[PDB]
Amino acid sequence: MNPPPPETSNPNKPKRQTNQLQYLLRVVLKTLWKHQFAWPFQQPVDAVKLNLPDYYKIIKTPMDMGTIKKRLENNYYWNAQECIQDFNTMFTNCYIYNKPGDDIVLMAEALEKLFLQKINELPTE
Ligand SMILES: O=c1[nH]c(-c2ccccc2F)cs1
Repeated sequence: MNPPPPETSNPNKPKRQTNQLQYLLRVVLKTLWKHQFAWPFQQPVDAVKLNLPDYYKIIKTPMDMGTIKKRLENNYYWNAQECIQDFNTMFTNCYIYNKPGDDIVLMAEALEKLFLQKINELPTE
């Protein structure tokens, strides 16, 4: 069974646009999205479709790149660090729900490396 997906808007949360957040969407997210290992992470985990009935018994703060993309598009974040935290949550969730060496973990490991390469240097404000 699936919980509601994470919010992509929140009217009482303040919005912001920064050069770094623009970069996270245009360069970081959009490039990672095209990687051959991106597909499992392009939408929230569907526990019914993927037959993972224990997924949300284990993962209590789900995150995916579809959600991140919508958050960036809606200027949901206050700063780049907040967005980076969502990417890190996504990767960590994968390591938590699975085990070292699993195919899905190998995919997350590769994406995390590419992610770190890309956020090593961000534009200046
Ligand atoms: O920890 C995660 N597993 C998956 C997944 C698992 C089985 C089949 C397809 C998937 F996207 C996405 S994230």
